[PDB]
Amino acid sequence: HESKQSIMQRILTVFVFTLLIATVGLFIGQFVPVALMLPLSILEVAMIILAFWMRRRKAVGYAFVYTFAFVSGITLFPIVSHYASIAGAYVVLEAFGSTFVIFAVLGTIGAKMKKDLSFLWSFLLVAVLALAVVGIFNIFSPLNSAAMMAYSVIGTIVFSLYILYDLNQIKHRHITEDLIPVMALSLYLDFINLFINLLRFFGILSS
Repeated sequence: HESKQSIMQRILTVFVFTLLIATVGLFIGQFVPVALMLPLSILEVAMIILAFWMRRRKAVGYAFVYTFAFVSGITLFPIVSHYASIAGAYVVLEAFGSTFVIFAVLGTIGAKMKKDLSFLWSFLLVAVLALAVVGIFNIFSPLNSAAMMAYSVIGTIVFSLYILYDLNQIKHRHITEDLIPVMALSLYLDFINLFINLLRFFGILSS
């Protein structure tokens, strides 16, 4: 019989594996010919939309989540390479570093705090959808640096709050073992979207 603790530990274990697998994917993605990379603006907003779409009470399996992590890692190279090119490759380390401690701190707080943050659910969904709208607008009417920097600040706040919220709800809600992959999937998309936002912000800032 599972405990709240074991279920949490299993979700976090899967989550860490998704990060490792995405990193392998990122490494492979460097070998994709430029003429076979999707446009930056399309990839950036695709991850936001995926963050929304994958947030369902539907039991996806480990195969989907791990494969998703592998392929999204491959497809995130053009984003990493773009911001590296305008600001140096060190900004990739900076962005990852910041994303890591933010997730680590907010996830720990969310999972340990007594307050139930469920009321945030509708606010957060609206916010991510708003980020999606702007990301789509950006495709057809490119935002300038100042606007894109402000876009990344909002996104940073939204996904940082989602990390606090997600770990909190994993503790507070009834999470069965079959929901383990989909929970880790949401954490992975929290991480990658926060990373994209911070990468973009710091990239543009030091460009």
